[PDB]
Amino acid sequence: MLSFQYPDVYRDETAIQDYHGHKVCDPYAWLEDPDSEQTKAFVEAQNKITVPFLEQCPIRGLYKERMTELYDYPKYSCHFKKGKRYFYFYNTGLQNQRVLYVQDSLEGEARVFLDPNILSDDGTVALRGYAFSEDGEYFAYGLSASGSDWVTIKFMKVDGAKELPDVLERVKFSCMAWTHDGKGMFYNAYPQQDGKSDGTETSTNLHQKLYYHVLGTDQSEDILCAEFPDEPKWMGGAELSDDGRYVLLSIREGCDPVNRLWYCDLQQESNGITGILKWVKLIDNFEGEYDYVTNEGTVFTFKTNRHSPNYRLINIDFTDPEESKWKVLVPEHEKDVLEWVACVRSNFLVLCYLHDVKNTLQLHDLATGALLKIFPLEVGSVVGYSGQKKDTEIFYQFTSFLSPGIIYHCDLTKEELEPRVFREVTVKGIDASDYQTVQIFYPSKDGTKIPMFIVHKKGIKLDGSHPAFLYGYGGFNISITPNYSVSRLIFVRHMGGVLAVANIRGGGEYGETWHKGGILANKQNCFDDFQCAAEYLIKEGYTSPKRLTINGGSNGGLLVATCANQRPDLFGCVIAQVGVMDMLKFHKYTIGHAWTTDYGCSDSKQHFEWLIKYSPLHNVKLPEADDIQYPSMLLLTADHDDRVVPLHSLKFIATLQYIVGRSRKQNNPLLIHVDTKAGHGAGKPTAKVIEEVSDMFAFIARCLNIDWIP
Ligand SMILES: *C(=N)[C@@H]1CCCN1C(=O)[C@@H]1CCCN1C(=O)CCCc1ccccc1
Repeated sequence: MLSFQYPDVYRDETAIQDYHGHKVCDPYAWLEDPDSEQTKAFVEAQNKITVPFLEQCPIRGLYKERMTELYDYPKYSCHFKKGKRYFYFYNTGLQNQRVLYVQDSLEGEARVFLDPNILSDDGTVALRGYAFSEDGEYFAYGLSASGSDWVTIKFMKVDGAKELPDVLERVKFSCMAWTHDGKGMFYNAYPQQDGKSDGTETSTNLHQKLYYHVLGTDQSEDILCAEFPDEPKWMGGAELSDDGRYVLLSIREGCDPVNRLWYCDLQQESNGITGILKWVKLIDNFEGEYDYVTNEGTVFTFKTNRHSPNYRLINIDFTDPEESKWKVLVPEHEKDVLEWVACVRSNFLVLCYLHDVKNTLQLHDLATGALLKIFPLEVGSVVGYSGQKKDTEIFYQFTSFLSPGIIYHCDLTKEELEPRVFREVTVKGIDASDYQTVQIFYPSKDGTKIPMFIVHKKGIKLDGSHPAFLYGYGGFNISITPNYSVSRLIFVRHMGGVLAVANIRGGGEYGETWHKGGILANKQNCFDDFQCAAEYLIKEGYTSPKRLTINGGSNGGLLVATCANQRPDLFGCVIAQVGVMDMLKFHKYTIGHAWTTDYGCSDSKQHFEWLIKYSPLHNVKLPEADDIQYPSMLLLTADHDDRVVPLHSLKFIATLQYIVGRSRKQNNPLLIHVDTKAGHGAGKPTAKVIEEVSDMFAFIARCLNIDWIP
């Protein structure tokens, strides 16, 4: 099949680094520089063979057409109320960016409030974060260009939707928190740095600061409120307590679910916000997470993992703050993860649990923690919620594998709490009842039972004959829960595919013990789990190695690239999106230093020994057996991915093409596509989202020779 030749790519054989006595060659180190003519020529040469490979088979156009048609349905988010007005996001179906609407009442005529689509032709300027003032009369919103994590914060007066002059630059990984006096807003910014700050640079992000911006002034007048010059990795995010009296500062270092918690009683400020605040260091270590729910006077309710891997609710009274004095308000469940908690209608708590990777939602009494009400749900996920302390109603959104889902509304002023369907839209073309979702638990190599969701047409024979698409992540305490995907359902209905999602270790599905079972020394458990999932699918007759595709993104990109090196015989096709591929150097770039809490760092001899064993970049190797080759591989990245710098994929693909691509037994393609005006994925315009899934499933169809099923 292979009609093209791989590009010439220079190998710098002098690029040799010593890691604790282990010599490491890095002959594509030069691809780390995004601005060189050499790297630009590399990207161009690579896209030049990938694109015509992707678009040769009629199948791309059929998939694209079907994706365009089926994805074109109305998409609503959760209403939420702010001051006198209700807001929601809505996309008519195929707008690049969803639009923010406003109404003066739940029944009232809605109008456009913020439409990002007018800010660019190609929809590559996207909303990233926002915060209303406490009275709902002012509005701050972050804009990101071309997919970058970099943000510019702008402001509007809600009444009349008037643009204000205030502009905040150098915002990244930022809180947005207005003081209740409506005077201004906390946010984070990074000091100036040499070179570019647009998403194409690789420079490490250090010394994040906390500022306060007084509305109606220039950024240069902003007050510095917290900084950690002795700890360049610390990140301090601010929020105001529900009563406006306290600034709560959550300090993070890395990606672990832990934080310091300092507070500032604003009323104790000598003269308002004029400099570094009088922080009281309530929790001054990184031993646990303390996520503010609400407070009453000095009694502060937090969701925590302190002594509770599945999370619980505690009350810490600032006037009596020793741990031995804390009250357990809602104790830890023996198995179920308490995902998030909100306070609504003064004295209700809304708790969301994860029970075997499905959400439940319950109402509890603030005073006692006692359960008052269960909101019934089908099997799936809660993905949107609104209802704050002063609100007297909630909205929440249910989604699953087979339906776009339902937005519920509940008037909490009623004696009987009847949640009612607020929005529900059907996707005609996909009849949910032709398909089934099953959950099974398969043993991993050490015997640990791993959950897996399988979605497939009803009535199929388990004869190994179906193409399968297996998804995984396995990291960072992230739970992979049911979500609605038109793109994956087209693979099912129109490509005859079986979809599967493996809840491997590293995620949050079973609390912190599940997270710890897939990080640091034990990162190999993630790859073992995911390999064992593929083997389950094969052994039970859902698919066969030659028809199996694996997919994951970012940390999941690492997952699938590692599995390709480790078990090339198990997979027919591998699509790795925005993957971390150089595990020896990831910490050097942008925000990579934050991931060491899951991965370790190559500066440590112990950690190096874990990393070198699975680093995708450092484990590309011809399979020993003559009858075994590497799967077809597609790496997807983009030139403004400042989350996972695209050098990871560039170096990885250069290595694959040289070590494996040049062998005579390698007939499967090893390709990269680097998109432009795009980044990690957040805020990607519909047009690109459609191009992307069309590329992926066309790659799959062509490598596995799957006919379209009309
Ligand atoms: C992808 N999956 C990429 C590469 C590995 C980790 N990662 C992430 O995006 C990572 C997973 C959870 C969030 N995250 C970040 O890198 C967030 C960056 C900002 C941040 C915020 C709070 C604390 C530390 C860092």
